[PDB]
Amino acid sequence: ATFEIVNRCSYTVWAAASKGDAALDAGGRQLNSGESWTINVEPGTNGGKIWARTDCYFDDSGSGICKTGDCGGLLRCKRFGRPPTTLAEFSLNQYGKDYIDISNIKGFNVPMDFSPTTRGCRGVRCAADIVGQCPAKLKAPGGGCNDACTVFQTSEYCCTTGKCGPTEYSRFFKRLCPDAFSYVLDKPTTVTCPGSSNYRVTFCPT
Repeated sequence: ATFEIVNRCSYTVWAAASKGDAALDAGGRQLNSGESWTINVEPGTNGGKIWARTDCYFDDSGSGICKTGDCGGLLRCKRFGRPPTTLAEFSLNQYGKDYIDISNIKGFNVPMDFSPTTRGCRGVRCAADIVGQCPAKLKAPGGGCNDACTVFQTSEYCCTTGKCGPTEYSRFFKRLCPDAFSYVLDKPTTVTCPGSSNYRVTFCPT
C-alpha cells in the first residue's frame, strides 16, 4: 500500500512510520514545508503508525534527537515515538478490510489529516489548535500537549485494567477533535476502508 506523507506545515517535520517492533519502509525522513514523501507499507501490517517529529537533529549516521515523537534517537524509526505525538493509525488487509483512525491517546504535537486516495471510505482529521488551547497541566515543556496518562501515570488515565471512563483531560481532546480517540475506551472513530486502499497523511491540512 502507498502512503503519501505531505508536510503542509510552515515548519520542517521529520515523518516517522513504524509498527512498534520494526520500521515501515525507511522508517523516517525529513520533510521541509511543502515536501511529499511516498512510502510503501506491506500488506497485512497490523498496528502501523505514522507521526510527525519536530525540532530534530540527526548526525550523518541518522542518530540524534527530536523534541516530539523521538523513536530511540533514530532518523529511520523502528519503534514508536515519545509523546506527545498525534498518531495516524492503521491495520491493513484485516479479513479483507483496512482500518484507519487518528488518536490523541499519546497526546498531540502536529495537526493531521489521514485520508484514503482510493475509493470506498472517508478520511479522518484532527486539525484544531490543540497545542495553543492545551490545559496548563498537560503542556509539554519540550513542545506539544501531553495526554493525561503520560503526565500523571494513573490507572484511570492509562486504562490499565480496561475499565476507565472519560476524564476532564480526555474531554478537552475530544472537544477540540471529535474525530480522534481521546482515551483508550473512547467510542471508536475508526473508519473501515476496502482492503488494500492507499492513503495520504497531511500534516497541517488547514
